Amino acid sequence: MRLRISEAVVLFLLGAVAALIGDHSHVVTGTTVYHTDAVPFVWSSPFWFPILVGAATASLAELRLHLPAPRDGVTARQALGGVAAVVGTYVTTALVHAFPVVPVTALVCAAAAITWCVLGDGPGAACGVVIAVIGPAVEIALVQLGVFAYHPDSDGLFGVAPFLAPLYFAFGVVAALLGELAVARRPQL
Amino acid sequence: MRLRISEAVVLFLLGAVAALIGDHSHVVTGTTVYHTDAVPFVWSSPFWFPILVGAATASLAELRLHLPAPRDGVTARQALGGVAAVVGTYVTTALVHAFPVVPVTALVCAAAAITWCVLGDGPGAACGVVIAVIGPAVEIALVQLGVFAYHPDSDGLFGVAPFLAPLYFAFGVVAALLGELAVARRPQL
Amino acid sequence: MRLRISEAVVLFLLGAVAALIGDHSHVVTGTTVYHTDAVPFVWSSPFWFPILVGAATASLAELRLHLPAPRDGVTARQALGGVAAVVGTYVTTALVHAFPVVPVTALVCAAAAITWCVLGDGPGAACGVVIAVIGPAVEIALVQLGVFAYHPDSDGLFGVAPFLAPLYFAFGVVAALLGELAVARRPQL
Ligand SMILES: CCCCCCCCCCCCCC(=O)O[C@@H](CO)COC(=O)CCCCCCCCCCCCBr
Ligand SMILES: CCCCCCCCCCCCCC(=O)O[C@@H](CO)COC(=O)CCCCCCCCCCCCBr
Ligand SMILES: CCCCCCCCCCCCCC(=O)O[C@@H](CO)COC(=O)CCCCCCCCCCCCBr
Ligand SMILES: CCCCCCCCO[C@@H]1O[C@H](CO)[C@@H](O)[C@H](O)[C@H]1O
Ligand SMILES: CCCCCCCCO[C@@H]1O[C@H](CO)[C@@H](O)[C@H](O)[C@H]1O
Ligand SMILES: CCCCCCCCO[C@@H]1O[C@H](CO)[C@@H](O)[C@H](O)[C@H]1O
Ligand SMILES: CCCCCCCCCC
Ligand SMILES: CCCCCCCCCC
Ligand SMILES: CCCCCCCCCC
Ligand SMILES: CCCCCCCCCC
Ligand SMILES: CCCCCCCCCC
Ligand SMILES: CCCCCCCCCC
Ligand SMILES: CCCCCCCCCC
Ligand SMILES: CCCCCCCCCC
Ligand SMILES: CCCCCCCCCC
Ligand SMILES: CCCCCCCCCC
Ligand SMILES: CCCCCCCCCC
Ligand SMILES: CCCCCCCCCC
Ligand SMILES: CCCCCCCCCC
Ligand SMILES: CCCCCCCCCC
Ligand SMILES: CCCCCCCCCC
Repeated sequence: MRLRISEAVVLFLLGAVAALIGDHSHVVTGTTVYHTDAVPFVWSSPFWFPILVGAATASLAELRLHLPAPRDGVTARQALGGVAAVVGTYVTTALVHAFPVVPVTALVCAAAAITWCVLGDGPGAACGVVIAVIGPAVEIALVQLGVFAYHPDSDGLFGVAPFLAPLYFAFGVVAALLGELAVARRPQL
Repeated sequence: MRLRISEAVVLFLLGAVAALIGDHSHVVTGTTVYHTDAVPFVWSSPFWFPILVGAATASLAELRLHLPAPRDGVTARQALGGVAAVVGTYVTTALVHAFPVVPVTALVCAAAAITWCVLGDGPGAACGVVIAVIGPAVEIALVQLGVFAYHPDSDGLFGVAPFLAPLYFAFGVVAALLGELAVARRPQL
Repeated sequence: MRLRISEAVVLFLLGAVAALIGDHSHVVTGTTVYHTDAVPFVWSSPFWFPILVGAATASLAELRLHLPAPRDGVTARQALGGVAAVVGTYVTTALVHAFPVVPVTALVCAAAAITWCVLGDGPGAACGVVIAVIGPAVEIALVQLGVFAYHPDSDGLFGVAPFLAPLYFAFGVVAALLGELAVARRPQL
C-alpha cells in the first residue's frame, strides 16, 4: 500500500470520529432511527458504523494514491478545510432533513460542488463518484434489511435520503485529498 | 454581440434550469404563491419565469463583455463554484424565509459578499448592482399586479423579500463571470 | 499603539454595528433574553454591548500587530470576506439555536475552521483562542449575574451557548486580519 500504517490509522480514526458526530446528529434530530439493538453502540451508532466509515476513509485515501498524479502541494490547511466542509454539510443535513426534498438536496449538491471546486481534482472527483454510488447503495440494502430507517420526509431514494449522494461525493473528494496530504506532509529535504 | 449564439443559449438554459429549481423551492416551502393560472406552467413556475431569468443570465454575461477588461483567466471550476453558490443561496432563502427578517437578510448578504470576494471584480459587482435593482423592481411590479405574492414574514420590501437584493446581486456577479468564461474557454493556440 | 486612532475608530464602529445585527438576531429569535432594563438600549442591545464588542474588535486587531510577522499582503477583499463569514455565522446561530446542541455546535465549528483555513495564520489563530476563552467567560459571568439568559436549548456551557466558543474564535481570527489590513492598506510608494 502507498499509505503507511500509522497514516491509515489516523485516517480511519478521523473518519470514525466524524461519522459518530454526523450520525449522532441524524439520530437526535430524527433524521434516522436504528432498529438494531442486539449490537453494542458507540454513542448513538452501532459499533460497526464508525468502523465502516473509518475503513471507507482510509480506503478512499489509499485509492487516490493509485490514481494518476497525486498532488504534492496539498496542505494541512486544505485538509482541515475539507474535513470541516464535509462535517458541516453532514450536520446540516440533520438540521434540514424535514424540509422539502428539492431545496434540501440542491443545498447539499451546492456544498459538495463548492468543496470540489476549492479542493478537488479529476481523480478526487472520481473517488467521490465511487463512494457516491457505493455509500447510498449500502444504506439502501441496510434499510431494506430493516437495520435502520430514514425519516419519511427524507427517504426518497429507495428508502434513503437523496442528499446522501452529494454528501458521499464530497466525502470521497476530501478523503482523496487526505491521502494526498499523507504523502505530501512526510519529512522533506 | 460578444457572446456567440451557442454560448448565449447555454447560458439561457443554465439560467432557466437554476431558476426552476429555486422557484420550485420557494413555492413548495410557501415562500411564495402564484395566483396566475391561465398561463402554462413549467414545473412550479409560469412558463415565462424561466424565460425571464434565462434571458437575464445571458444578458448580464453579455453586459460584462462590454465592460472594461474581461478576465481571460476565468475557469470552468470558478464558474461551477459560483453557480453552486448562487443556487445554494437561492434554495437557502426557501428554507429560512419564515425566520425573522434581519438574520435572514444578513445571512443572504453574507453569502452574496463572500461570493463576490471569491469570484467577482469591479465590473462584476456593477452587473450585480444592476440586477439587484432591476430584479426586485420587476418582482414588486408583478406582486403589485397580483401575479404572485410572498409569504407575510417575507414581503417587507414593498411586498417582496428583502433577501432578493443580495440574492440578485450574487446572481449578477456570477452571470458576469459566466460571460468572461464563455470567451476564456474558447479554443486557444 | 500600532493602529492609528482613525483606524481603531473604524474597527470599533465595524465591531459595534456587526454586534448589533447579530445580537438583534439572537433576541428576535429567542436565542437570548435581556433582563436588564435600567440601562439605555441601542436597538435590541444594552448600550454597553456594542461598546464591548467594538472595543474587543479594535483590541484584537491591535494585539495581532504585536505578534510576529503581520502579513503585508492582506486585502480589503479578504477582510470583507472574513467579516461576512463572521456575521453570516453569527446570524446562523440565531436561526438554529433551538436545534440539538451537537449538530449546531459542530456546524459553527466548521464555519470557524473554514474561516481560519481561508484567511488565518498562526498569530491570527492565537488571537482567536484568546477571545474564544474570554468571550464566553464574560458571558457566563453576566448570565450568572442575571443580566441576560440563553434559551434552555442553547445554554449548555455554564449557562451560555457552546457555539460561542467557535463563534468568538472566528471573530478573533478576522479581527486580527483586520489589524493586518489597517497597516497594509496605508498609502504606498
Ligand atoms: C473496503 C472498505 C470498506 C468499504 C465500505 C464502504 C461503504 C461505506 C459506507 C456506507 C455505509 C454506512 C451505512 C450506514 O449504516 O449509515 C447509516 C446508518 O443509518 C447511518 O445513517 C445515516 O443517516 C448517516 C449516513 C452516513 C453518511 C456518511 C458520510 C461520511 C462522512 C464522515 C467522514 C468525514 C471525514 Br473526510
Ligand atoms: C433584457 C433581458 C430580460 C431582462 C429581465 C430582467 C429581470 C429579470 C428578473 C426579475 C424577474 C422574475 C420576476 C419573477 O417572477 O420571480 C418570482 C415570481 O414569484 C419568482 O418568485 C420568487 O420568489 C423567486 C425570485 C427569483 C430570484 C432570481 C435569482 C436568479 C438565480 C437563478 C440563476 C442562477 C444562474 Br448564475
Ligand atoms: C480590552 C477591550 C475590552 C475587552 C472586552 C472583551 C470581552 C468582549 C466579549 C464578551 C462580551 C459580550 C457579553 C455580552 O453581553 O454578549 C451577550 C449579551 O447577552 C449578547 O448575547 C448573545 O447571545 C451574543 C453573544 C455575542 C457574540 C459576539 C461575537 C462578535 C461578532 C461581531 C464582530 C464582527 C466583526 Br470581525
Ligand atoms: C492526513 C492526516 C494524517 C496525518 C497524520 C499522519 C500520522 C502518521 O504520519 C507520519 O507522521 C510522522 C510524524 O509527522 C512522520 O514522521 C512520518 O513520516 C509520517 O508517516
Ligand atoms: C459559460 C458556460 C458556457 C460554456 C459552454 C458554451 C458552449 C458553446 O461554446 C462553444 O464551445 C465549443 C465547444 O467547446 C467551442 O468549440 C466554441 O469555440 C465555443 O464557442
Ligand atoms: C480595516 C478597516 C479600516 C480601514 C479604514 C481605516 C480608515 C483610516 O485609515 C486611514 O485611511 C486613510 C484613507 O485611506 C489613509 O490615508 C491613512 O493612511 C489611514 O491611516
Ligand atoms: C488555499 C487555501 C484553501 C482553504 C481551504 C478551504 C476549504 C473550503 C471547502 C468548502
Ligand atoms: C445545483 C442543484 C442541482 C440538484 C437538484 C436536484 C434535486 C433532486 C430531486 C430528487
Ligand atoms: C472533473 C470535474 C468534476 C467536477 C465535479 C463537481 C460536482 C459535484 C456536484 C454534486
Ligand atoms: C496551495 C497548494 C496547492 C495544492 C492544491 C490543492 C487543491 C487545489 C485545487 C485546484
Ligand atoms: C442527486 C440525487 C439523486 C436522486 C434520485 C432519486 C431517485 C428516485 C427513485 C425512486
Ligand atoms: C481558484 C478556485 C476557486 C473556487 C471557487 C469557489 C466558489 C465559492 C463561491 C462562494
Ligand atoms: C453584513 C450584514 C448586513 C445586512 C443586514 C441588513 C438587514 C436588513 C433589514 C431590512
Ligand atoms: C468593488 C467592490 C465591490 C464589493 C461588493 C460586495 C458586497 C456585496 C454585499 C451584498
Ligand atoms: C485562477 C484564474 C484567475 C481568474 C480569476 C477569477 C476570479 C478571481 C477574483 C479575484
Ligand atoms: C439590503 C436590503 C434592503 C431592504 C430595504 C427595506 C425597505 C423597506 C421599505 C418599506
Ligand atoms: C484570495 C481571495 C479570498 C476571498 C475571501 C473569502 C472569505 C471566506 C471566509 C470563509
Ligand atoms: C468538527 C466538529 C467538532 C465539534 C463538535 C463538538 C460538539 C460539542 C458538544 C457539546
Ligand atoms: C495554527 C493552526 C490553527 C488552526 C485552527 C483552526 C481551527 C478552528 C476550529 C474551531
Ligand atoms: C492575496 C494576498 C495574500 C495575503 C494572505 C492573507 C490570507 C491568506 C492565508 C493563507
Ligand atoms: C467547543 C465547545 C465546548 C463545549 C464544552 C461544554 C462543557 C459543558 C460543561 C457543563
